Amino acid sequence: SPGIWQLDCTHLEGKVILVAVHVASGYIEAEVIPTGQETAYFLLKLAGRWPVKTVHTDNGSNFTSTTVKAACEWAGIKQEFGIPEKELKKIIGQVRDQAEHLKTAVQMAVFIHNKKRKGGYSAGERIVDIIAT
Amino acid sequence: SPGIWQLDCTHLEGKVILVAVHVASGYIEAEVIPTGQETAYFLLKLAGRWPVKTVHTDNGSNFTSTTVKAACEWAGIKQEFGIPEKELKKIIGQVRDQAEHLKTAVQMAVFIHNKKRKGGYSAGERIVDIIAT
Ligand SMILES: Cc1ccc2oc(C#Cc3cccs3)c([C@@H](C(=O)O)C(C)C)c2c1
Ligand SMILES: Cc1ccc2oc(C#Cc3cccs3)c([C@@H](C(=O)O)C(C)C)c2c1
Repeated sequence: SPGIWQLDCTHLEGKVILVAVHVASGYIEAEVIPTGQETAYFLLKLAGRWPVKTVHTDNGSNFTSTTVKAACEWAGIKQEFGIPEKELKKIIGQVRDQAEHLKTAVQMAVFIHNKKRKGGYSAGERIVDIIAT
Repeated sequence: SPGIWQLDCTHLEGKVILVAVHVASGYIEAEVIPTGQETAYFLLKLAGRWPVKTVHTDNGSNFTSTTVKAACEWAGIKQEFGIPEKELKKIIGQVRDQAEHLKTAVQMAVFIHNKKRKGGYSAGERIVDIIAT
């Protein structure tokens, strides 16, 4: 559906990368964070940009953050357990020597992930096509 | 056109709020920053999320940041001078007592700005409709 996202944690250079995948398109947003506060904020910003209706996670961590819960309540996000990111670290590796900070290489890699084609449609075209329909 | 943005600086509680408006839709992204580094990063993240082709500013500040220029070069953004945000501070004022940090109230206000209708279409529906067409 248009508003189903999967949320996960990956790691590089001792830092946490928050990764939201729009399931039907493969579209991603990611951010390097230092906590629940950061995830709540990331979710609130993602919800003002796109239709975010259900967020899937793989474990119980996000069900225990009183601050994730308030962000979800505010923005009208349902959390669901049991989801309906090596590529991401692949493209970070392709670009890492183009940027001084990890966070910059992440955003360069999101850019490439979302803009490239698999002829055909990019994840960026795909999420907009799904939301238009 | 689908990729024309206007970029501006507003201020509240001694902090700088970076505001990108998609011109044809009224869609906004904003972020509280402490510099050119922050604007470059904000622009790179905005360009991986949407078609960003031309960014208009009102003064000369952004034409002097060697780091804005490299972000623009990387992502394929043209800077243009001479643009082709009280509402934003209105909705921050409506919500400010709902959040501890300014940055949270900003994102709450972006959420409302982008999701509300003027019957009719929200700025969020409008930017997706323009990009689909
Ligand atoms: C090409 C390009 C595009 C966008 C970019 O955004 C940032 C940034 C930033 C930060 C904000 C707050 C703490 S770090 C950069 C840096 C980098 O390469 O890491 C810059 C020092 C050259 C960057 C380079
Ligand atoms: C309802 C709701 C939604 C999303 C939210 O995201 C954040 C955050 C954060 C930060 C990350 C890094 C430095 S501060 C909050 C806070 C707030 O109200 O200011 C929280 C202390 C309650 C918040 C509240």
